[PDB]
Amino acid sequence: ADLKAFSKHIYNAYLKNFNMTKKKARSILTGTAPFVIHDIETLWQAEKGLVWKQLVNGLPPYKEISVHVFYRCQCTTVETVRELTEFAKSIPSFSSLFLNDQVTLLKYGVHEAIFAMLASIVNKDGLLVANGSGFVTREFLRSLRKPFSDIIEPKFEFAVKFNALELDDSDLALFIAAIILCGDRPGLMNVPRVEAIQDTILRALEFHLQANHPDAQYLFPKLLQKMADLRQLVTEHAQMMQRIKKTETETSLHPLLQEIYKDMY
Ligand SMILES: CC(C)N(Cc1ccccc1OCCCCCC(=O)O)C(=O)c1ccc(-c2ccccc2)cc1
Ligand SMILES: CCCCCCCO[C@@H]1O[C@H](CO)[C@@H](O)[C@H](O)[C@H]1O
Ligand SMILES: [K+]
Repeated sequence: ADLKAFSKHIYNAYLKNFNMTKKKARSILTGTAPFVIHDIETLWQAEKGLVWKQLVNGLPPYKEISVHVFYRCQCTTVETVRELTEFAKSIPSFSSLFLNDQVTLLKYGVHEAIFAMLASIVNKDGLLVANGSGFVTREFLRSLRKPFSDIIEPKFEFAVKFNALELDDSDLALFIAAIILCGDRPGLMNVPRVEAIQDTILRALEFHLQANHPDAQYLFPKLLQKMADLRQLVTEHAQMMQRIKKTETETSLHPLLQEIYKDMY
């Protein structure tokens, strides 16, 4: 396996399938400036004035700001699952797995990948929304009522720390691939094949980081630990979502996410 060619293929698949990259996000977040959403009035103005991928008339009828924000979060989550599915399938070895193992890997991997990619659009003060045309403040998200504020803040804590590693998109492409191709997922049929693919991706990641981050201390083992950390982040996330299902019975949960969280514990 030619690791340079492998890494380049997975980088190109990443650029092909994720419109918002860390490079683009950073060029916005550091200077057409985003519209800042920090309260009800600015959220309303942003719904009227910004271009959103999911049109608002498709979301459930507005009841309160915290639930509307949750629905916008769900929208973006589902859209990123679509992109991650196409990204994964752009990897030949992955598409060679039977479709049931592909689904198992995505089921248990997409939220780990999502929360790693989130750092790309985050800084300590907020995150980009609406394809970079809006910026929602972290203090506004903290202001939402429980339990919605509580499901947001841990992701910021993880993301700010993750951004201290200063990965670029070419690194992230391999890191995300390694998260999806994980031999540890429950119910996987061809564990040895998945473990073998994962191992090739990890070898490509170390090779790539050597070339791309020649001065970095311990970056490869630091990223292996981040993979473990993301497992814990998603465990806690799923536990919170299952609680929302029990205590917020009026709040809609997208059926795809329902399927994803079925049988998690
Ligand atoms: C996909 C990433 C992760 N998110 C969501 C997100 C970011 C950080 C922390 C938590 C988040 O979502 C937690 C709940 C997810 C439930 C879906 C589920 O997993 O079941 C986003 O990119 C995002 C999208 C839209 C907004 C938004 C907020 C106010 C007004 C307009 C838009 C904010 C964020
Ligand atoms: C779009 C990629 C992400 C797919 C995530 C959803 C996977 O859900 C699972 O789908 C299977 C049917 O395939 C069922 O057998 C399982 O009960 C269910 O848990
Ligand atoms: K940051």
